[PDB]
Amino acid sequence: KTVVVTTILESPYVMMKKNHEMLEGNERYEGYCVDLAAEIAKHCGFKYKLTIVGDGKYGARDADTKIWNGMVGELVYGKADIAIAPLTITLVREEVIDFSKPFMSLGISIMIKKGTPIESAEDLSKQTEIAYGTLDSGSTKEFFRRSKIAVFDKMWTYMRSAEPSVFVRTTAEGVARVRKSKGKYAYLLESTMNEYIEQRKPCDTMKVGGNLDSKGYGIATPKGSSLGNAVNLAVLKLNEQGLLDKLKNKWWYDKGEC
Amino acid sequence: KTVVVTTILESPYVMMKKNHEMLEGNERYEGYCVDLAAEIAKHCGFKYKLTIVGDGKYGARDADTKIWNGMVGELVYGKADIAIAPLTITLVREEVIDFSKPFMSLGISIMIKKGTPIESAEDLSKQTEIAYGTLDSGSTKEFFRRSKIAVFDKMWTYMRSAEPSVFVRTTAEGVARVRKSKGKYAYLLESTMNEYIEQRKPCDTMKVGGNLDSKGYGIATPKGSSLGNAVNLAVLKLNEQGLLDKLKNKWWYDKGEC
Ligand SMILES: N#Cc1cc2c(cc1[N+](=O)[O-])=NC(=O)C(=O)N=2
Ligand SMILES: N#Cc1cc2c(cc1[N+](=O)[O-])=NC(=O)C(=O)N=2
Repeated sequence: KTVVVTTILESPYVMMKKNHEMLEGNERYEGYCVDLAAEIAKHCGFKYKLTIVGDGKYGARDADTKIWNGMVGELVYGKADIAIAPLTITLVREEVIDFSKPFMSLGISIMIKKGTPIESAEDLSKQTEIAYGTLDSGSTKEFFRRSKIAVFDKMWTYMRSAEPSVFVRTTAEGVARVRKSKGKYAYLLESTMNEYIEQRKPCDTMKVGGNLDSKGYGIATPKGSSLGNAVNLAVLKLNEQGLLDKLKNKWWYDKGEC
Repeated sequence: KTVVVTTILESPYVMMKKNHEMLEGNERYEGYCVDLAAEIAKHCGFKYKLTIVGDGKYGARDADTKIWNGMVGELVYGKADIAIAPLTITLVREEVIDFSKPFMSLGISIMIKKGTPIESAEDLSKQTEIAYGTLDSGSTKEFFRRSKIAVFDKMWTYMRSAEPSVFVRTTAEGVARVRKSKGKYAYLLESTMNEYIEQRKPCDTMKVGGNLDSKGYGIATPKGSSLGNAVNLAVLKLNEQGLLDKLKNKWWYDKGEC
């Protein structure tokens, strides 16, 4: 059977090709996860159809309705067979779906406009002159919200109550706020996206300091799926062959503009 | 049943207490993995006995007998229920045992004696004045053996023919060779051990360059074990509570000597 692959439009993982209107099927897409999907399918020996997740989300469970959204939702309600995307391995997601070993490692990091006198999450917590925030929804905001660590707790206390508001609705908006605030706004996001934007024009952004936590992106399958075991081994095979580092280098640095 | 935990004497994961001769059972030992073992057992709700692996090895399929040695061997042949140690997640081990998601992320780094005019792997590859090698077996040597990357291919071509020999049989031997060779020997090893030794007296070593690859240590159980699922969730939970980072900070930097 043709395996249904759910994925998300996030650069440079899955992007629409220049002339995607002319093309059909899996040819419409390109990127890290498009290249990874091809390798995973070749190792496990299956045909696959790429599909973009309906609501354009990763996967979170609502506190009211209890309904899963995003790609996690698409796996648990049987709308897709496998999730090949930068989907963060988390406790609450691992309870409902299975993750492969991480194909990429990452952390929460600090994005600054070049020239900003900040280097550390400690620095940001000790001042206010430079504003800092996260995305208005999802993983990074939840990290600071639930953190019991002193310094991240002090940063959440500030961000809860900052005037003007410091949260942004999209990544693009967070990046634009950093670029246009003349070094007075710092943006907290996934280290992988931070280092990608650092390679985009007009090269005015910079990743600084060490990561605040340690996470991994994994490929997701449903509980008891017949693909889980082979997919897990494929990821390790591809890591030891050096293809995951070669794949990252291609989409982050070879196609880099800085 | 009392869960049999296999582990290895490797600092600072498992170490003999100053007066272990007086103490019995699990009280003889201390370290990162000792503390982690207590946390995993508390979350999963089992009693446990810490046992040091008889042959003092991590685990590899013997060349002649094809029999697994070390901690991997103790899980595969039914001697142990769980391995709590810095056991590198690799394809060949994953084919015979089950791994939790990584509790620690790391890679290959460079150890130099302070003073050595080396800052990266590229610097190393451009010269033949200062010798450099790896452990005589395991993941670090394999990476260089397989690598298609020009710089690492050039480093392997040098290493595999170097005179005198640049490979060492133990970590203690590699570390000692750096300390006794007066800036003429650099040692390639796992980043975690590198940064541990940097905090050890007499404080004459330094970690330089970014990581050359990336891998992880996992908690391991036998295939189809009922303990695997809960242990995996435990590791993720402890990472999200910030405990794995506090344990890292405790044994590396809080107890540091430099
Ligand atoms: N890249 C990336 C990202 C990957 C993400 C993400 C946010 C971002 N991001 O916008 O930076 N949130 C998630 O909950 C997730 O599973 N994976
Ligand atoms: N720490 C550590 C280490 C952990 C290791 C290791 C070597 C080292 N080392 O001494 O550098 N070899 C392995 O095969 C392994 O599974 N885990």
